Amino acid sequence: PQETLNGGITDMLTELANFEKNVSQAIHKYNAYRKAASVIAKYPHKIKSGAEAKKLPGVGTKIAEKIDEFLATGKLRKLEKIRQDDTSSSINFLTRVSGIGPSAARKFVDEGIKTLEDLRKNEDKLNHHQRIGLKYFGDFEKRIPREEMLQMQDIVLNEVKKVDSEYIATVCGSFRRGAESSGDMDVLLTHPSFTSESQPKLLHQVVEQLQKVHFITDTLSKGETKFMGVCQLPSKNDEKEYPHRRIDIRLIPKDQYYCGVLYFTGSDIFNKNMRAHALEKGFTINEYTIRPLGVTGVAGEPLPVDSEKDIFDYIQWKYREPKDRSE
DNA sequence: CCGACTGCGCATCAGC
DNA sequence: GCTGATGCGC
DNA sequence: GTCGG
Ligand SMILES: Nc1ncnc2c1ncn2[C@H]1C[C@H](O)[C@@H](COP(=O)(O)OP(=O)(O)C(Cl)(Cl)P(=O)(O)O)O1
Ligand SMILES: [Mg+2]
Ligand code: NA
Ligand code: NA
Ligand code: NA
Repeated sequence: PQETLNGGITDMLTELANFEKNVSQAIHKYNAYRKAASVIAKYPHKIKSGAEAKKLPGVGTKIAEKIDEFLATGKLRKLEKIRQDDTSSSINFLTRVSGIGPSAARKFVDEGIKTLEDLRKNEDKLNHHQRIGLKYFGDFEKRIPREEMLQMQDIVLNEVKKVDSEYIATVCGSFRRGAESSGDMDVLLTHPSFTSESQPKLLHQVVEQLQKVHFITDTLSKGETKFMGVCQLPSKNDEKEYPHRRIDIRLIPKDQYYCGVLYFTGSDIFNKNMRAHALEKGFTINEYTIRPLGVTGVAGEPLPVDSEKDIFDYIQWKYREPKDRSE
């Protein structure tokens, strides 16, 4: 695991993953490419043959021969064809706009709309999310210094307590994994009257306060238990203005905080691997519970697990501190 | 051969 | 008006 | 695409 050790191969595989997910709409081939890329990135030798990478789990016949052509030529003809393709590469660029998924991108590129500027000229064709994602295209691709994360944590934690002092609020994602910067802010919220009982306005009246102090600036999706939006650091003096940042708030049964904070921590590829091999041991994890798989695919009742892990040694795994879960 | 593949809330689409 | 499906991004 | 029934 030393980045440049096989970065060429994993670059190519990540670039293929993206083409599959954005252009072919083959979310399974995408996941397969992402899994081959990940395992190879952890592998502690430099691959010199597709047959050597083939021994790894998740590398198969087709990827092995893509490794050989890459090794032998420096290039992948499929990739270089794909990158040169004005329709494929437009669709790929469009999906970088929050809210423009792969189906939207195709529909836009089909009707001639290929650039951000094409998009601005056609805002009637855009739902609410897409205009916001287009409004803030550059900002949403910037990183958030951990120091700005902490200032965002102050505002969130301050304004949350102002509403109701038995709210707990927990900033998860890469932040809680110690990351020196983050892509967005992930806030986990629990309140004692949300368990198996309930009154469901707990999220709304927290969003509203954060809007009232002008921290939250836009709304991408808002529900009973999940808010997705935009939020900005207040600025001072004649300062440059901070960028607009993506924030999600997720409100979990307090009874199920542990599964919630594990999922939201996560990382995302780490969750995919932990759940996948929770399956191998006949358990299923989600943000809520951990359940056994009975004779075949059961659930019925889960245990209200009491510890910050146990989730973790139920699946015969040695505890990975959040620093060690960006994997 | 063939199907499973990590898991899910909200917005919007499809349809009655 | 409703229910149920799909796209989308966690 | 890969893996396993
Ligand atoms: N497909 C998924 N499956 C399971 N869990 C997921 C998935 N996607 C997201 N999560 C969980 C896990 C994920 O950790 C959490 C927050 O999602 P972010 O997209 O913000 O992930 P991140 O780690 O914060 C990041 Cl490295 Cl992208 P940053 O934006 O900080 O740079 O939601
Ligand atoms: Mg994050
Ligand atoms: Na193998
Ligand atoms: Na997008
Ligand atoms: Na997020």
